[PDB]
Amino acid sequence: RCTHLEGTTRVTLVLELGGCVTITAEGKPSMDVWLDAIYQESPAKTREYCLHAKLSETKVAARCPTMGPAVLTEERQIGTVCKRDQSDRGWGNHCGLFGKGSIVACVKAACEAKKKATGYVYDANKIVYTVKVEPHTRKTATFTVSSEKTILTLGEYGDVSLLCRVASGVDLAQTIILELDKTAEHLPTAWQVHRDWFNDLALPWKHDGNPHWNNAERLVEFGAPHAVKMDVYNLGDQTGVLLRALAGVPVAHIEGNKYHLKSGHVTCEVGLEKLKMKGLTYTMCDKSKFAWKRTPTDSGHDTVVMEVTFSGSKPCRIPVRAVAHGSPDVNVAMLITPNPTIENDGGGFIEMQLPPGDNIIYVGELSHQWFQTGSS
Amino acid sequence: RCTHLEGTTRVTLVLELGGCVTITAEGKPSMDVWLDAIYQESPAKTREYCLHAKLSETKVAARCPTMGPAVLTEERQIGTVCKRDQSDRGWGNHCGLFGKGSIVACVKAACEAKKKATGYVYDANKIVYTVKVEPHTRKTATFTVSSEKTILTLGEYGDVSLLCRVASGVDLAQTIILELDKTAEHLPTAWQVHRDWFNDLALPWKHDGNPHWNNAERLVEFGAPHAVKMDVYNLGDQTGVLLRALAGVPVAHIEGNKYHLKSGHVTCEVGLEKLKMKGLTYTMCDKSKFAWKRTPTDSGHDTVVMEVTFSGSKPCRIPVRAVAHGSPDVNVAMLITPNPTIENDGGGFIEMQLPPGDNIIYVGELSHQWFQTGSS
Repeated sequence: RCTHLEGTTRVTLVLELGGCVTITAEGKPSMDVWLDAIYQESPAKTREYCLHAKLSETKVAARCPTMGPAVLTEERQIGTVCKRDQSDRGWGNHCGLFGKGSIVACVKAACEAKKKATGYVYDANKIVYTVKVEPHTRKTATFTVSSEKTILTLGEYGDVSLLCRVASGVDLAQTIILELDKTAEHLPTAWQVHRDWFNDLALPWKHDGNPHWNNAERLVEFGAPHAVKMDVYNLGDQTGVLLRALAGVPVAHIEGNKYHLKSGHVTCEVGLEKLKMKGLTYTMCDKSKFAWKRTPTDSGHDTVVMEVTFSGSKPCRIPVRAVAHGSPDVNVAMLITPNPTIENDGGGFIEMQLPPGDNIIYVGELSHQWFQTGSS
Repeated sequence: RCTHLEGTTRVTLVLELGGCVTITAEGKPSMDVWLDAIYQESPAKTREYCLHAKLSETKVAARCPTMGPAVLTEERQIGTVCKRDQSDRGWGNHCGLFGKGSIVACVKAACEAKKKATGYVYDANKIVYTVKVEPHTRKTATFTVSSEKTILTLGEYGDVSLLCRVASGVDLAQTIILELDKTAEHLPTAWQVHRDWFNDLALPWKHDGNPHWNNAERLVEFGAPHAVKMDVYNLGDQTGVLLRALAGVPVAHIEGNKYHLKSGHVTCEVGLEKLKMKGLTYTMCDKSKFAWKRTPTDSGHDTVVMEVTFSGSKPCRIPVRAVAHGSPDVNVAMLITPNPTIENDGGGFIEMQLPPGDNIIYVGELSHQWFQTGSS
């Protein structure tokens, strides 16, 4: 989704992620600046939620309705879920006093492999921004909060200054990359969610490395007790629940160590007074020896694009122009490619804006017509 | 949860499932009637929902923004999920006309093994009821809608007539047993849910045997397309979702072919004029040669229970009585065990109601005191 930005010597841009900006000044080469990616490498873990429990064999203890308290070894340990209630005992048991007794049911909870959900948070002091200037509608500039000014030496075009204010997006406090462990299936991984949401999840969690699990009763549920017994059940794989919650929330991307934001912008102050044209020593190309490689067609982003073959004298400068019907002697071609030059290796593609109506585009002598639709 | 039902010759009962009813008439032996189970063997399947999808390798086709329609072999087949939209093509592709193109992404959907959820429905004409009379606070009587009257020959006690009106519970139209396939874990199976709910589930389903799956887009979701590609994702195992929905809904029980209801009642017209006592030819036991096997203790269900050892002449009839303090010569023992007789094999357990206050219970000469708490 490019945006054009037609001269003075300084420009201010808001480069949003996934956004192209073709800046073009009178008498200067046009160039494409676009915030490529905002990332942080190996951020800090906050929590690891468990999407699927894994329960040991249940241990149940129980005693009579007046004296005996029920005790177990899974009691007073770490990493177990326990519960205790009525038991409705009597003489059918070996519990001679009729009445309501004491139970306890305990299960050692653990988390099954590859069923973690890890949450990573962002430190602004450690985030990197990529800007990537390129000519005629490539070099990369890395920015941090701590370094936000860089001079790019665009080969044989000149020098471009970039002072890119790091405008943090969602407050990097609020932001969490949610990464699932790579289940063998083909399902998404690493959404970008809000911290206040991520911490408010009804799933067993812990801290990175902590050998035991917190709030494991959220995936374990017990049954009614029968005088010596009480059933314990697992609530099964929660991956479906989480994917339901994460419906439509966009998937953030990860290149190994690099964790990406899918939000945020950067405000760059592009200084373009040190850059030069492609070259004006060139003699004009033979006005006749052209042909169309590709007809003038819509750029899609409101300009007109085309490519031409030149079967004559190599490096030279192209005589591009356009006319509006009725005034054949005024030029209406507003070239986005400012000085199209056909070169040794090849190339020589032309882009221009045209006023609405019928126009005739002349590349030397090669003519072709275009209808630039009215504003819409 | 027994209920006592203290004479005439006919009784009407509402026996609810999980409910004991101790019917006792003057001069007749007391007996326990209880609806044991309501079931139907191998009922009809309605639907099989899929809790976890299983997607083939995606096939993606795409063509240019003016002419080419996108087609595939997974199109015009059965058991696939497909979708098609914009594609934003141009010259970076091999798609020379700039503009928005045509896509299609198709995946063969199947259901993973042991991830079915089957729904069984009840035909009233095929449901069986069990009633199970037994003496002194065992024989089984089977009832259907089509046969609802049976004479039980309680050995040496007599004959009991049972006319049990089959009062269908939840309209067996509305009722569905939900059975999960036996996942290796220890998790519940076979809830009893309502049909209007069971059919309103956002899961892929089919009919018993149907080789392909309906509405498989409910577990499959696609991504944004990039000019030749468009990602397809699985929503993972839904077992967690269903167990969340089924939180607290009681688990119905299954004995192989037998599927159980956990609701419903039966209205039985117990006829008890053909049953006789344990035996009154017996000479009274030696009023002295007794001892307590188990002290008079609360029945829990508002009566008093006890057991006695007799070290003397075998089969005989026990002289049980009770007195309220202040009137030592009136009998207040309201025996639920009407004619306690100590027998050869053993036994001879006594149950009685007592008026509130201090009472003294006399088994022959063996005395023991009891405090029957006031009404509460």
